[PDB]
Amino acid sequence: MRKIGIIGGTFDPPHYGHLLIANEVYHALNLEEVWFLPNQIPPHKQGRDITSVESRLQMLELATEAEEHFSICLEELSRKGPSYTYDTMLQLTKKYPDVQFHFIIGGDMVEYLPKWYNIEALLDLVTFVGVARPGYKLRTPYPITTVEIPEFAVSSSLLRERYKEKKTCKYLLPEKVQVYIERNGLYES
Amino acid sequence: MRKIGIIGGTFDPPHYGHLLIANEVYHALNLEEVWFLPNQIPPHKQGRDITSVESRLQMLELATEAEEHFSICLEELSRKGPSYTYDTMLQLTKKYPDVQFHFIIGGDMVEYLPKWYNIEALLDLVTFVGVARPGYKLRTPYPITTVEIPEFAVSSSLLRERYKEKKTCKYLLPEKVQVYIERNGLYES
Ligand SMILES: O=C(O)c1ccc[n+]([C@@H]2O[C@H](COP(=O)([O-])O)[C@@H](O)[C@H]2O)c1
Ligand SMILES: [Mg+2]
Ligand SMILES: [Mg+2]
Repeated sequence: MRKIGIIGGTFDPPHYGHLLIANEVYHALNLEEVWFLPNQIPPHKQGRDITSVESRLQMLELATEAEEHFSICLEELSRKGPSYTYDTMLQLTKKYPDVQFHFIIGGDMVEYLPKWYNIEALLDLVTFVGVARPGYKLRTPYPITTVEIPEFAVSSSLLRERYKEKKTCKYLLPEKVQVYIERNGLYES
Repeated sequence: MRKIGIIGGTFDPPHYGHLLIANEVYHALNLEEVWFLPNQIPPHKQGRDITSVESRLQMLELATEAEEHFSICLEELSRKGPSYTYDTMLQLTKKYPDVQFHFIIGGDMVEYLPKWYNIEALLDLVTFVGVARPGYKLRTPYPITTVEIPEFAVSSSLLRERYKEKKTCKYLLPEKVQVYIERNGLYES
């Protein structure tokens, strides 16, 4: 069974925290590759001006085009939302029976796991990987592999606020992506 | 009074943690510049496999060129050995009495300020800026400015360890600095 890591999120926008995490785990547990899985736009969000899935995908290709081992997984975008990880992993496990999936999660998300949908049944479908700062320890009743990393506390939401507020975004996300964001007016048009 | 930031460290090697913090604080508190204050090495350690003050400055030069607002301060390097921040700031407070420096530190260090040599006298020479990830609160007995930043937990010590064990260093520090390290064979000596 080949080992593949998957990092899910809105990727609105994708950033160095996503890349760093992927790289870190890729090497730490020696994975064949890491797939970036964008989730579907959940209901009741089109009430303001929201980034289309199309742009999130373009920014995601910009961010990962330089890595052969980083791919985009459209499984969740191929269906309606919200995107429950359990439903998703159930389809990916059926599509790739020879793969052991490692679902990568940021240390700050670990506590929220008991609230995920069918998380216990989801535990049979994959192996969770919680990422944490060197020396810190993730707490959870669930079996989870930990990978210590120079964790980068950047997120898509903070980047959205920064752009809306004409704040700095230096070092926060790939250059080819900030270009795409300004050229197209995202979060600050 | 012009506001100036100071970031101290071995810068052995300088990395993205340093640059991210500088830019974040430079903006958050509207500073005119940020100065990188490298530590002087103990006199008796200039062989085995320890980087020279020489190799450190060139690396730091690489990491800061393209930033007009980032410059190197050599005040501590003008002494035969390591000297306390209090002694260094007291000297700078005098050479530039028209400046109110902002000594910047990682949030995880704030806890130990009480053990700093002359911490008390020092607190009246500079204004401390504790850096913190969003959410995390900075617990301290002192009247310190806190700036919320998407913290990057990379350190020189973690990097020196990565190169020694041929591990990945991606996204952790500038390419110009990485090129220099591998070519001159530092750490991986
Ligand atoms: O399955 C769930 O009920 C569930 C609830 C919250 C978050 N997640 C997972 O968390 C991943 C990244 O975090 P987030 O907050 O963008 O959803 C996302 O891709 C989902 O797979 C999953
Ligand atoms: Mg700016
Ligand atoms: Mg590698």
